[PDB]
Amino acid sequence: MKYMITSKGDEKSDLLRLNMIAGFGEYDMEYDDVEPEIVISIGGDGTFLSAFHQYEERLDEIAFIGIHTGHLGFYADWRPAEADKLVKLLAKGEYQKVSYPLLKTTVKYEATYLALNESTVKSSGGPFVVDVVINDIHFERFRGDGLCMSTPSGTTAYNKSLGGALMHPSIEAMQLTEMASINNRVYRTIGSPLVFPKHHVVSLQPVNDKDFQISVDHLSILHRDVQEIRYEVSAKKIHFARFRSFPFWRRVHDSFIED
Amino acid sequence: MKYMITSKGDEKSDLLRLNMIAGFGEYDMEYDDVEPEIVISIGGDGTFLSAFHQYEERLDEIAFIGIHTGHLGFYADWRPAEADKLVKLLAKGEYQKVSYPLLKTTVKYEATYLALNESTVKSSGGPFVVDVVINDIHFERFRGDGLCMSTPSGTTAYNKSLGGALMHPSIEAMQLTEMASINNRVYRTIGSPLVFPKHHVVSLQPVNDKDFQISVDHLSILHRDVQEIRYEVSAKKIHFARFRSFPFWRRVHDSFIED
Amino acid sequence: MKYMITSKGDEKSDLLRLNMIAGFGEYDMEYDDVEPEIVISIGGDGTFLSAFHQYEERLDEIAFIGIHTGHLGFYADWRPAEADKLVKLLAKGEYQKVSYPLLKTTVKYEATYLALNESTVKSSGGPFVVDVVINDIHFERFRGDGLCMSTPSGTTAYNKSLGGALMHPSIEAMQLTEMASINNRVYRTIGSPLVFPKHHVVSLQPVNDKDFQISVDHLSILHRDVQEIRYEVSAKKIHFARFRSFPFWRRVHDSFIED
Amino acid sequence: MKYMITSKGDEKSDLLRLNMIAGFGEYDMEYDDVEPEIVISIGGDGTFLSAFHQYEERLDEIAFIGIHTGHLGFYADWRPAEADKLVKLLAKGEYQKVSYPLLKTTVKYEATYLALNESTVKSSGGPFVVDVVINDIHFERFRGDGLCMSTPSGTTAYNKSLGGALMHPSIEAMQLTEMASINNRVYRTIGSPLVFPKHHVVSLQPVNDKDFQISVDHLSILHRDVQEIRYEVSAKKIHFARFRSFPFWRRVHDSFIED
Ligand SMILES: CN(CC#Cc1nc2c(N)ncnc2n1[C@@H]1O[C@H](CO)[C@@H](O)[C@H]1O)C[C@H]1O[C@@H](n2cnc3c(N)ncnc32)[C@H](O)[C@@H]1O
Ligand SMILES: CN(CC#Cc1nc2c(N)ncnc2n1[C@@H]1O[C@H](CO)[C@@H](O)[C@H]1O)C[C@H]1O[C@@H](n2cnc3c(N)ncnc32)[C@H](O)[C@@H]1O
Ligand SMILES: CN(CC#Cc1nc2c(N)ncnc2n1[C@@H]1O[C@H](CO)[C@@H](O)[C@H]1O)C[C@H]1O[C@@H](n2cnc3c(N)ncnc32)[C@H](O)[C@@H]1O
Ligand SMILES: CN(CC#Cc1nc2c(N)ncnc2n1[C@@H]1O[C@H](CO)[C@@H](O)[C@H]1O)C[C@H]1O[C@@H](n2cnc3c(N)ncnc32)[C@H](O)[C@@H]1O
Repeated sequence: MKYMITSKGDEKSDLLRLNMIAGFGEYDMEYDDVEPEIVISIGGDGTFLSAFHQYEERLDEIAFIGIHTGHLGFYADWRPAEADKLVKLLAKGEYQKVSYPLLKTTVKYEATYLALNESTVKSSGGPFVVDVVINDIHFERFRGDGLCMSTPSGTTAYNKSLGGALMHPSIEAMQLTEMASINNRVYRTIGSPLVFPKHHVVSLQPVNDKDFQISVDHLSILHRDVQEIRYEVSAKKIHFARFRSFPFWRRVHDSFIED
Repeated sequence: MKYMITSKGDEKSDLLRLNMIAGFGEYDMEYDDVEPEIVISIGGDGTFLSAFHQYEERLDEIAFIGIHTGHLGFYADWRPAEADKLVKLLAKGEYQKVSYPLLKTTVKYEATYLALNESTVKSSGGPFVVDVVINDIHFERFRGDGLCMSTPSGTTAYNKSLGGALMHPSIEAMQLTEMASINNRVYRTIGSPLVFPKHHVVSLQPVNDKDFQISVDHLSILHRDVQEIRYEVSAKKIHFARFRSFPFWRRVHDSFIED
Repeated sequence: MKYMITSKGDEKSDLLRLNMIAGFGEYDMEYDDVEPEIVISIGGDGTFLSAFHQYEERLDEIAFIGIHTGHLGFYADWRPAEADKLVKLLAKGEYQKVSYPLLKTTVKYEATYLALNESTVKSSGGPFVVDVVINDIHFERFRGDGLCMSTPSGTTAYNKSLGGALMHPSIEAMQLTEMASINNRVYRTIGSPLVFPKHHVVSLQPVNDKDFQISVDHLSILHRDVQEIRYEVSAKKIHFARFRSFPFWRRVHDSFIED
Repeated sequence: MKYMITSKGDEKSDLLRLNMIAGFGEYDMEYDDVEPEIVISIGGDGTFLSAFHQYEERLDEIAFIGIHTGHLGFYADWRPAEADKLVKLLAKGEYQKVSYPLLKTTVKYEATYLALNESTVKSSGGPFVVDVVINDIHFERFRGDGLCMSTPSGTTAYNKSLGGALMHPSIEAMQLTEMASINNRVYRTIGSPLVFPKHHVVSLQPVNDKDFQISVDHLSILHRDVQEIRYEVSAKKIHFARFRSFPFWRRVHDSFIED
């Protein structure tokens, strides 16, 4: 079927990509990087994140597969030595598809973004102060370095370093964590991470400065004259092609405990 | 309809209970503490926790209501001055019912328990060492003070003090948090809180000592010759009688930010 | 004696400053903002921080006094209504002097800085990776948002929001805290805050990118072609003019617990 | 000189102890476990902790040496294969002595205790509530699982698992850390670890229940009718016999980062 392969760009990944293309030539597989039905990422989690955003407008028609030649490879569930077995199983097809929830970010002044890991907000230089509104209800005034809204699969990423909880991706939710919040007699935040279900809307509203540095996964953009930053669980989902059992908690164990 | 009222036992609660019973006498409401359809708790969260466990074998036939004369009152959404308005609205009925997930705890040597807040495990004196098995997969060996498995509505309770995240109760899940885990070159745990969906089973298995102090909400029991402690989201749910809008996040805001 | 008064610049502080100058005119007090022996700061902790850096080259000849018209005022131990009593006590003199330790920061490419609160390091855009060398011994490779080295009196400031401990200022030391460190199977940091005594030298050395954003208290400067960032307890100390008992732990209690 | 050797009691330690005694027989070294000038501990940190408390009334006349046959061995700076080299260097003598600060705990109803790692307080069953008084000044009312007061060398032990900072042992100080404190609209603690210098006195005073479980390093004792628990840096110090350079931060690196 229609497929494409992205590469980290280094020697090991560029070479591995060519061998898989040569192997796919022995089957009824057409290379097409415009409308691929299967996107193969060869590299690290950053490479996989690039492949996702490269095709984030055809997520309902694409199944992703990660091969890690990098260092950690959380979204990758294939080693380079297993590449030929992956080519054959992919050709036969009839695999299983697994879907992870995604995060929608809306910035009004309006631009929308889609995240696989998380979306964070910081100030453009001065102090960061925003009012946190949950479902039109004012919840807190946050003063600190910033805030991080994570997907379930993103909870093992930036969310984890901020003290957030690790969520199983079958839970359609988003998690808000704090970055170095000020808490004294005058300033007060919840402190704890917050896990929101589907259809809950978290809105960040400026207090004084209206310029923020907003990141969505890898890319980070300076936004000016911001009136509102809106977070919610996206209706879109990323789809993985799973050819064997690799449970999320074993993936967590192998990445943080021992492998 | 059939109802009963439990009281913290102090003067303000005992007196308030009598006035509500007298007010219910003016309607078609029968007092029955054997098969009540509505259980009213007058006191704090501990009193409400006692009322829940007093009727934990008729949860599918009971709607709970909390009136706080105590200090914090997280499960209570009524002030004592609103008691007469609650009597009338309760008599007319046709309110809305809201369900929160519960935690099932199984201790094999077999006894099962039901928690509204959380269930924790500690050692009976010596060091606490357990293997954490998730869905038959060994995830980690925990060494520390203990572990805490919380319900969604329990995340604002002991779970919060342990650094856990606050979850909305519409999310059918349980959250495992650590108590002072040892982490060095030799010993290693995930550190982060873990949020598990329905049908996931977390099993604690002893390494040396087999005696543990197991708590379920308020009650704490010493268990001997323990072979396994099993956690999972219960199939049973607690039902609340809601007569107005009191969102969970506003309940959180009023309890931790300001009220 | 020779004195000067700095002001937050708002109406309440500008007016209060003029009244104190008028009151000092009734004594043998000469206003001199070139070589003052007593520097009075009227405003918040940011105003006091500005006054300190304005005279950081005459710290051995200056005693500082803080009057808070702002919001929190941690370095201030005088309310505006007590200003006239402060003028009289200051004129009579013979007060007690109290010294807090300071932090020295050296940036080699060489520039040195002096901090009253803390000095932090972040990346200039890309990922932040530095080797942490303690007394010429390689301790760890840090990957994350950045690092924060705090003075004792600065431990209640940025250091506190990063999970650091609060130290009494009689302890000549500095405290290093982490900002969102990456910790997995591959990357590993100590996690815990580190408290270093006098004459211990903490050195940050770049791994790839050599451009860092270095902050010293309020000011934040972009440094290019950095070869080393060096932290150590300074030999210089800030001196306060104390006219009554205001213990550090009561100052902490009033700022975070209740006042 | 006069010496004694304590052993973990297992086969490897019991055998290693006999070989060192046989080696010491070739020098002018007299075995004496009543008034030893040098105490050698063969085992883990628990064995070393037992040796310290076994001779805590002759600390000014004893230098300690740790040999680790156990798992981690933080207070040990000798491997079993280096035992013969240790015997020779010990016989020649003229080594360097290094002193670490200790913690004094006073329990009034009066009994005093000496700690090398830490002293902790928990409740005897019910909820733990104590008023924290610092230098006769009421600082906070603590509600939670308990409190932990650590020595400098103990900061890498229980103190570390509670989020406390790691302090260099040249700093004569003690560090108080919290165990799962309750913090809401009504209950409030500092949250942060507190580092106290010499001559500062931290006093815990009961609010309702007067029975506490008090631990000093390994031993844990139930105390009844407690009126006050008093913490302060002890005037006594533990002395180590150091035969080479093993800096504290390298000891920390080897125990937590990699070795
Ligand atoms: C460019 N990065 C690609 C990625 C990823 C990644 N995704 C996961 C994941 N889902 N689960 C587990 N590990 C993951 N990694 C792994 O992140 C580690 C370093 O990035 C590598 O080990 C990846 O293998 C962007 C990511 O940088 C993260 N980040 C940004 N600052 C961070 C910070 N201070 N602390 C923690 N994360 C941070 C942030 O999540 C951002 O999206
Ligand atoms: C007897 N207690 C009744 C309750 C409750 C309660 N439930 C909630 C909730 N769901 N959300 C928000 N607050 C809650 N409280 C509020 O807990 C506070 C003190 O107990 C009061 O302010 C209650 O009002 C049992 C509970 O003690 C808790 N606990 C046990 N040690 C705890 C600890 N070290 N730290 C934190 N919690 C602890 C534990 O949860 C146990 O179930
Ligand atoms: C411009 N600021 C002036 C100051 C100060 C100050 N010093 C103390 C202190 N010693 N003890 C107790 N409170 C203090 N404040 C109080 O800080 C609060 C907000 O700044 C106000 O309530 C001050 O009253 C610079 C300071 O911003 C701090 N900062 C920068 N980001 C921070 C962050 N994310 N989290 C926490 N602190 C941060 C950082 O320390 C920096 O030096
Ligand atoms: C019986 N123990 C002997 C000791 C020690 C020890 N001392 C240090 C040290 N100074 N620095 C670094 N590691 C150390 N260990 C190492 O502690 C680890 C396990 O005990 C082993 O790896 C030791 O090698 C008593 C100690 O148990 C500790 N403890 C009690 N519960 C604890 C907890 N939940 N979390 C953390 N510590 C705890 C507590 O400190 C108590 O004194």
